[PDB]
Amino acid sequence: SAICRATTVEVTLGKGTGKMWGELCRPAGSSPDTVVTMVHGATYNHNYWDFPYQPDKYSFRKMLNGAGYATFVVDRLGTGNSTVPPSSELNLTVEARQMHEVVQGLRTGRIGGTGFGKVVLAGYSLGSAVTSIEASTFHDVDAVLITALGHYNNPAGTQAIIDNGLSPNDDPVLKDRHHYDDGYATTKPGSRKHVFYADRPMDPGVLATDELTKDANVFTEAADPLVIDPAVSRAIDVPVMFALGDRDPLMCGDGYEDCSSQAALRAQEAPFWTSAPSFDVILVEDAGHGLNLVPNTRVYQDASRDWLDRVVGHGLEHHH
Repeated sequence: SAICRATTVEVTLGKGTGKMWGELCRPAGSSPDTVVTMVHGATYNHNYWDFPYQPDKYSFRKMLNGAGYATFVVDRLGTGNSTVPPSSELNLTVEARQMHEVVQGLRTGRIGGTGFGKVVLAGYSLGSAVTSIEASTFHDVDAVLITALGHYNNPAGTQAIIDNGLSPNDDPVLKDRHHYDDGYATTKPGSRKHVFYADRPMDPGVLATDELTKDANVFTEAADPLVIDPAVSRAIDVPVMFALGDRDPLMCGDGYEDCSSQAALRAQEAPFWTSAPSFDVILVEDAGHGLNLVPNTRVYQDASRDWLDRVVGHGLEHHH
């Protein structure tokens, strides 16, 4: 049971700045040299990476602390407790530069006081695109965790989200937070089960908690050619882990992302990660888009932890 402090970070936004909310946690009675920064995907916020239902099972953040890593989870601008600007001011490039400012903040100690020797950047859905752009542009991270985002997507899956899209102003969870402009969307109540989790077995408590902790996105970001541009990923020169669910409705399918086997998936993605000194791949069985939220999520947590231990470590070991 971990020691945590929330803050806001001033971050570049258009001509001026905006506020990004984040939470820094350390394991209790320790001070790690590695911090893992986690970037959520579209229609999520920080809750995805620190899930408040059965956290000993579903909280990735908590698992990391328990493994001796420091963690920093953020609400992206437009979401959560962060600034909600006009949507025209937000795009992936802008958001990547904001993450770059968070990474620097963590390295220098401006965020969290201690300063961190190693910084791992972890992403999910379009969070992974932000993560990739950041690492590709600024080269100031020691490793990169890419989840739920491949270079081929399933257009029918994409289109299915759009069919279940709606303004946060007509959504019961988000109605009363802000008057959102026309560039914001979220998902229809009850739809996430299908369009994200592919109706695969999940705890009802998880589905409900996910629906209650959902959020808005700036939807034009999904159409940004940078999401799948090979120039972004091929330029990344630190260790990469790539994780994907074998029932992921947004990626997987005949002629799209190859979820037939872990090896086949690696073979298909490898050409896109040519500067990476290592490229690890995990294909999670019976899992849709949300890897943190599935019943067999521990397999994925364990593989991620093992990878971190192998490739950066946490700064508390005595090992060789």
